[PDB]
Amino acid sequence: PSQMEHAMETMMFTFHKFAGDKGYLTKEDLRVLMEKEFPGFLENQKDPLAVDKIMKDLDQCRDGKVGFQSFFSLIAGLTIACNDYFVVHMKQ
Amino acid sequence: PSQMEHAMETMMFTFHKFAGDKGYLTKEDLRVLMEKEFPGFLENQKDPLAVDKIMKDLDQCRDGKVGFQSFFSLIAGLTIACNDYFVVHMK
Amino acid sequence: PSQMEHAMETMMFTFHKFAGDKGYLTKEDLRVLMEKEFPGFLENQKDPLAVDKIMKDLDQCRDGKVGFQSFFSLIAGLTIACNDYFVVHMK
Amino acid sequence: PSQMEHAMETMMFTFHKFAGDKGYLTKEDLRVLMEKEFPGFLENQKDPLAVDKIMKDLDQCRDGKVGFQSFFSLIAGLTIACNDYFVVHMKQ
Amino acid sequence: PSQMEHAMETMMFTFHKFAGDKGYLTKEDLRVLMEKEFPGFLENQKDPLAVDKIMKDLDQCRDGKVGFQSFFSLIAGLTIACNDYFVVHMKQ
Amino acid sequence: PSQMEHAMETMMFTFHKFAGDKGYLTKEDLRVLMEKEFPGFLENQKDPLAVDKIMKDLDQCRDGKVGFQSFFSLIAGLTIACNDYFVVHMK
Amino acid sequence: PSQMEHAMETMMFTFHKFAGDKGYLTKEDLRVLMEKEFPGFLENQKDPLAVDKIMKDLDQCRDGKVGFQSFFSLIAGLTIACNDYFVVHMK
Amino acid sequence: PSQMEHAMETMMFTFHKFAGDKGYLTKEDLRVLMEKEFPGFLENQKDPLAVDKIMKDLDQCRDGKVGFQSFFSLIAGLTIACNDYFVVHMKQ
Repeated sequence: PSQMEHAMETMMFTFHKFAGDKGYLTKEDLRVLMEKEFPGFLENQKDPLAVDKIMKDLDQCRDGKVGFQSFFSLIAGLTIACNDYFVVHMKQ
Repeated sequence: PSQMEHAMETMMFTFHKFAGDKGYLTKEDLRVLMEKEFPGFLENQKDPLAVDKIMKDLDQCRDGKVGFQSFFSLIAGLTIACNDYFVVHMK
Repeated sequence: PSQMEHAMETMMFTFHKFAGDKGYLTKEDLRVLMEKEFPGFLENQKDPLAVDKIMKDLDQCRDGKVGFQSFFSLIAGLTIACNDYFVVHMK
Repeated sequence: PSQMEHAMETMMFTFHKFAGDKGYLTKEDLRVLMEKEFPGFLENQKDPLAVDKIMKDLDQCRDGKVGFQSFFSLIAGLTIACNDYFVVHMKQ
Repeated sequence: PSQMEHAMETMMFTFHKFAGDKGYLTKEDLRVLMEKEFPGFLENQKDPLAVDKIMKDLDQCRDGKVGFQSFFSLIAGLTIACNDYFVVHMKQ
Repeated sequence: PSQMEHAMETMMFTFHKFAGDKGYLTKEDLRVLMEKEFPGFLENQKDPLAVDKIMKDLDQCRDGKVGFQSFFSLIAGLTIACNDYFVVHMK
Repeated sequence: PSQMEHAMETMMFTFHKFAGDKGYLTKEDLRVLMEKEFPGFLENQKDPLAVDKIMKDLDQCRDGKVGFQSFFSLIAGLTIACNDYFVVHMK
Repeated sequence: PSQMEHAMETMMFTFHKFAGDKGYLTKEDLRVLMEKEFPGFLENQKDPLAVDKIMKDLDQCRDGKVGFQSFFSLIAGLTIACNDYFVVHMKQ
C-alpha cells in the first residue's frame, strides 16, 4: 500500500511474468521484456544490438541466465539516468 | 508508455517529494520517507537508531546528504529482499 | 470497560483467529499472522527464512506448535521496540 | 493499521498518557492507571493492597519507577490469564 | 584459548560426554552427571530426591529430555549461588 | 572436586578479575573483558558500538553497573550459540 | 620489500592454503578457513548456519565455488569493521 | 594471532602510521605511503603520475581525503592483480 510498495511490487511481478516458473530471464525473455516494458529506452537509443549489449553486461556468470538482482541493476541504471535527465530539466 | 517506466518514475518522484527543492535527503528526510513509505520498517527494529547505521552506509562523503543514486541502493536492497521472500514462500 | 482491556482482547482474538479450533499456531500460521498483522515485517528482512529463526526461539518443546504465552513474547518484543523508537524520535 | 498495530499503539499511548514527560510510572501513576484501565482486574481481586503488591513485583530496581518494559510484564500476565479463562470457557 | 573459552568448552564437552549421540540427558544421565560432576552440591544438600527435584524443574516440556539450554540453567543457578557464597566470604 | 565445578569457578574468578574490589563491571570493564576473553568478538562486528547494545540489555536499572547474574546471561548466550554451532557441524 | 606487500601475500597464501590445487573454496573450505583464521567468529554467532548466508553473498554464480576476488570482499568487510572499532575505542 | 589477524593488523597500523591523528591520507601522505610500502608496484608501472592517478581514483568525494575504506580498495586492487599473476605462474 504505500506508493513505493506498489512500485516495488510492480517490478517484482513484471520480472516474474516474463521469467515464468524457471525464475530467470534468457536473452529472448529479456528481449521481449524490453520491447514491452522499456519502449522509451528502446526508441531513444537506436543500436540494432542494444539488447545484445545489455545481456552481455548483465550475464556476469556467462550462463545466459538473468536473475532478479542482475535485472535490478538494469532498472537502477535506467532509473538514475532518468533522474539525471529530470533534474537537468528543472528550470524556467 | 509502460508499467515498468511508471514504477521507475514513482521512485524518482518519491525521492524528490521528501528531498524538496534542495534535491537531497538529510537523515530526517530519510527517516520520514521510511516511516511513510515503509510503515513499520524502522519502528519494529531492535535498534531504535537503525536509521543512523543506514545513513552511514549511504552517506559516503559524510556530509549528511543523501543523493538519488544512494537512495536507489536502499530501495534495491529492500526490493531484492522482498523478491527473495516471495520466491521462497509465494511459489 | 477499558481501552487497555479492549487492546488486550484484540491480541487474544488475533491469536485464535490464526490458531483456529486447534488452539495453537504452526510455523505457517505464524508466518501468515505476520504477513497480515505486521505487513512488511518478514518481507523486508535480509533473511527470507527469518520466520524459522523466530519459530525456533518460540517453540521450546520443538513440537512445531506455538501457544499463546510464546506468541505473547513475540508481541512484547515488537511493542517494546516500537516504544523505544517512539521515545527516541517522537518526543 | 492492522488490528494488532492499533492494539500495540493503544498500549503505548496509554502508558505515555499516565507517565507524562518523565516517561515512567510512580506507584501513584500506577494506581491511577489501574483504576482507570484495569477495572475488570480491580473489581475481581479484592485485596485492599493489590496495587501495592503489583508495584513491589514490578519495581525490580527498587527505585519506585515503572518503565515500559516492566509495565509490559503486567499486561502480559493479565492477558495470558485472560486467555486461560477464555479457553476454559470454550464449551457447549 | 582464553580462560573463559576453555571453561565454556569444558561445559560443552561435559554435557556431550554424558549425553552421547542422542544429545540430550535422561533423568539417569542427569543422575550420573551430577554424582560425577557436582559432588560439592550433592554433599551439601542432603535430600534423597535432589536429582528428582532438579529433573522436574529442568524438564519444562515434560518429555524426560534435558537439552543443553535447560542444562545451562542448572549451571547458571549453581554458579550464581557459588558467587553469592564467595562474595559473602570476602572479609577480615 | 570436578571439571564442571572448576569451570564454574573460572567464570566466577573471571568476573571478579575485571570487576576488581568494586564487585561490578562498568561498560569499559565489560569491553575489556570481551577483548581479552573473547578475542575478535567485538572487533569483527559491523557495529563498533555493539558493546553499548550489550550493556543496554544487561543493565536493567540503567545505573551503568553489571553484576554477576547479568554477566552470566551474556556467557549463557555465547555458550549456547557455540553449542548450537558444534552440534550442527562437529557431529 | 615491504610490510604491506608481505601482508598482502599472507592473504593470498592463506586463500590457496585452504583452496588447495583446485584454486577455489567450497563452503566447507570457507568454514574451516574461518574456524582457523578467525577463531570464534562463526562459533559465537546466534545463527549456526551463518556461513551459508556468507556463502550466498559470495557465490554470485551459485556454483558453490568461492574465488579469490570474492574471498577478498569478506576480508575487506572484516578489516574495515576492525578498523572502525579501533578508531572509536583505541584512540 | 592467526596469520590473517596479523596481516589485517599490519594494514590497519600501516594506514594509521601514515595518516597520523587526523586519520585520513592527503595526496602527499599517499605518496609517502606508496614509496615506502608499495615499491614493487612503483618500480613496475613507470608513469611519473601514478600516485596522481590513484588519488583521483580514490578521492570519490573530491575532498582530498583518503579514508581507510577507500584505501582498502587500493589494497584490494593490488592484491587481486598480485594473485592473478601468482596463479598464471603455477606451471612446470
